[PDB]
Amino acid sequence: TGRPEWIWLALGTALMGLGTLYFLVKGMGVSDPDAKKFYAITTLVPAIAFTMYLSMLLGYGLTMVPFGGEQNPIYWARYADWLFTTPLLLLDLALLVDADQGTILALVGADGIMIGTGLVGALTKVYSYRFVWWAISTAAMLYILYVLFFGFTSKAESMRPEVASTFKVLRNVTVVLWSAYPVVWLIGSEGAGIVPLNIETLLFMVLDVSAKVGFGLILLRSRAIFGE
Amino acid sequence: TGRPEWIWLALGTALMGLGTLYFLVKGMGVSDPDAKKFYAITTLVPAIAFTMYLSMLLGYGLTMVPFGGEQNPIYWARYADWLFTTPLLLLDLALLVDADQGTILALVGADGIMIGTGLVGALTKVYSYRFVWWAISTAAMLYILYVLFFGFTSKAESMRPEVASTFKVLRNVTVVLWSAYPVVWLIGSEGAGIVPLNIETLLFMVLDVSAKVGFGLILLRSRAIFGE
Amino acid sequence: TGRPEWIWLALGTALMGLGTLYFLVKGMGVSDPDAKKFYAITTLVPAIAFTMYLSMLLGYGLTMVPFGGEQNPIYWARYADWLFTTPLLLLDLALLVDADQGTILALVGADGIMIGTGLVGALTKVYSYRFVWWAISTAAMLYILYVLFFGFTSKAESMRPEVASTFKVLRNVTVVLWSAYPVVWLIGSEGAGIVPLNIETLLFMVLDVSAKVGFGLILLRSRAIFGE
Ligand SMILES: *C\C=C(C)/C=C/C=C(C)/C=C/C1=C(C)CCCC1(C)C
Ligand SMILES: *C\C=C(C)/C=C/C=C(C)/C=C/C1=C(C)CCCC1(C)C
Ligand SMILES: *C\C=C(C)/C=C/C=C(C)/C=C/C1=C(C)CCCC1(C)C
Repeated sequence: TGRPEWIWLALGTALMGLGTLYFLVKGMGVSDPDAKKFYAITTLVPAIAFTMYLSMLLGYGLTMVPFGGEQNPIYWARYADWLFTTPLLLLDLALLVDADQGTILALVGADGIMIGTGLVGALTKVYSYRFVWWAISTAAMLYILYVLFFGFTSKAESMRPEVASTFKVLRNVTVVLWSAYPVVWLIGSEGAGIVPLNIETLLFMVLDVSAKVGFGLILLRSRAIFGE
Repeated sequence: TGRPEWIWLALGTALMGLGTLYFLVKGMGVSDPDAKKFYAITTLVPAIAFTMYLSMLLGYGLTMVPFGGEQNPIYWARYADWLFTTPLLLLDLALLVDADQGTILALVGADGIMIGTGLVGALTKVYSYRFVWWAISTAAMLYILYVLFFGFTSKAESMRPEVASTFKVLRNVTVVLWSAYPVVWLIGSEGAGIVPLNIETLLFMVLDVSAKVGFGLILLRSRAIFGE
Repeated sequence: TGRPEWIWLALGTALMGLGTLYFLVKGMGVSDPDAKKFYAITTLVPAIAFTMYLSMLLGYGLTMVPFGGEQNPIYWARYADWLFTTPLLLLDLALLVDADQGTILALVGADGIMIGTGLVGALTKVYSYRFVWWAISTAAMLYILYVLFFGFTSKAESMRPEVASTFKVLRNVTVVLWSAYPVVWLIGSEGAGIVPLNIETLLFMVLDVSAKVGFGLILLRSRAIFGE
C-alpha cells in the first residue's frame, strides 16, 4: 500500500514536472500556428500527469477496494490522468496526419470507453467481474490501434514525407507502450495480483514517462510539426 | 432493487451491444468524410450506453439514496450514459442541418444542465427538493426542444431536400422520446414512486434503445448523411 | 457551516438566475453568427453558476473535510461551477481576439489544472498539503494571466479597434477579479481559516457575480461582438 512504492511515485512526479518545464521553455521559441498546437497539446500531457502523480505520492489519489476477500489499495488517480492525457496523445498523432474530424471523434470516443471501463474494473467489488471490464477496455484499445494502422498509417503517406516517417515512429512507440498497460494491470494489484503493487507502480511509472515525456521529445524535436 | 429489473437491464445491454456492432460493421463501408462523422457519432452512442447498461446489470451503477424516509435504490449510471450520449445525438441533428457553432454550444450547454440537474435531483436527500431539480432540468429540456423547432427546423429547409425530411423525422422522433423521460422519472422510483423500479427500468430501456439504436437506424440508412 | 452564509448563497442564486434570464431575452434579438457565439457562451456561464449556487443553498454542494484537527465544511459545488465557467469566460476572450487553436487549448488546459488542483486542495486531509495544491493552482492561474497579456494583448491590437479596447477592459476586469480568488481561499475556511465561512461565502459571491454577470454585461453591450 501507500509506502514501499513511494519512490517510484516521487520519481514519476519529478520526471513529469521536469518534462513539463522543459517543453514549456522549449515552446517559448515558437511562432508557427501549427507548431503551437503541437506544443500546447504535448506540454499539457506531462503537466496533468505531474499533478496526478503528486496526488498519488501524497496519498490523495489512493483508495481501498474490497474484492477477492481483501481490502485492496487502488490508485484511482491514474485514470483521472489517463482520461485526459491519452486522448491528447491521440490528438497529436491525428493532427500530425491531418485526420478528418470523423476519425478524431471515433478515437476520442474509443479512448474514453477504454479509460472509463478500466476505471470501473479497478473499482469493481466482484473479482471475476473485474476481468470482464478489462476485456471490454482491451477491445477499445485494439480498435484504437487498428485505426492508427488501417485508418491513419495509409494517410500519413499521402502527406509530406517528414510527416510520414515521424508519424510512423510515434505510431510504433504508441503501439508498443500502450499494449503494455493492459498486461501490467492484469498481473498487478488491480487484476490477478501476481505482481506486488510496488513493482506494479514501477512498471506504470516507466511506461508513463516514456509515453508522456519520451513521446513528446521525439515529436517536439522533429520538423514535421512545422508548416513546411 | 437490484433483482426484479435484471431482465430489462440484460436486454438493454444486449440490444445496445448488438446495435453498436451493427453500426460498426455497416460503417466499414464508408469513405465519404461527412458520412464518416455521422457514423462515428452514431456508433459511439450505443457503445457508451452498452457499458453503462452493463454496469447497472452487474450492480456497479446502482446506489442507495435516503429520502422520504426510506433507502431508495438509484441507478446513477444512467446519468453517466445520458451526459455523453444526449449531446452526441444533438450533434448528429446539428451536423445534419449544418448549424452554426453558436447554436451547437447552446444545445450542448443546455443538455449538460439538463443531465447534471437531473443527477442532483436523483441523489437529493430532501424529497421535496428533488422536484425542484426536476423542474429546472425540464426547463433545460424545453429550451433544447425549442431550438430544435424554432432555431433548427427553419434551416434544414434552407438546405437540401433530403436533409430537411430526414431531419424532420429525426426531430419528431427526438421530441417524442425525450419528452417521455421526465414523465418516467416523475412517476418512478426517482420521483413520486407511483411506478415500481421494475417497471421504471423497463420504460427507460425501451426509450433508450429507441433513441439510441432506433434513431441511429433511421439516420444511417438515409442519403442525407452523404455530401450529395 | 450550512446556516449563517445562507443569505449570500440565496442572493447569489437569485443574481445568477436573473442574469441568465436577462442574457437569454437580450440574445433573442440576435441574427449575426459570431454575435450568437458570444451570447451562447456568455449566457451559459450564469446558468451553470445558478445551478451550483442553488445546490449550495439547498445543502447538496456542501461536504465536511477533516484536517488541522477539525471537521471543516467545504462547498465543493464551487469547483463544479468553476470547472465549466472559467474556460467559457476564457473562450469569450479568445474568440474576441480571434486566438489560434493552439493558445485556446493551452488556456483551457491550464484552467483545468487550476480548478482541478484547487479542488484537490479543498478536499485534502493533511493541512500543510492543502497549500501545496494552492501554490500549483496559483501557478496555473499566473500562466493564464501571462498568456492574456503577453500572448493575447498583442493580437487584439493587430485586429479591429473596438475589439482591442473591449478586450482590454475585459482583460483588466478578469485579471483583477481572478487574482482575488486565491487570496480569499487562502484566508478563508479552505486555507488558513482567518476569515469565517460566512464572510468567505460573501466574498466569493461578490466576485462570482462580477465575473459572471458584470463581465457579461460589458461584453454583450459592446459592438465588438458583431462582424463589423
Ligand atoms: C498516459 C499515457 C498512456 C499512453 C496511458 C495509456 C493507458 C492505457 C492504454 C490503458 C489501458 C487499459 C486497458 C486496455 C485494459 C485494462 C485497464 C487499462 C485502463 C490499464
Ligand atoms: C440516451 C438518450 C436519451 C435521448 C436520453 C434522454 C434523457 C433525457 C431527455 C432526460 C431528461 C430529464 C429531465 C427533463 C428531468 C428529470 C430528469 C431527466 C435527467 C430524466
Ligand atoms: C466563476 C468565475 C471565476 C472567474 C472563477 C475563478 C476562479 C479562480 C481563478 C480560482 C482560482 C484558485 C487558485 C488560483 C488557487 C486556490 C484555489 C482556486 C481554485 C480558488
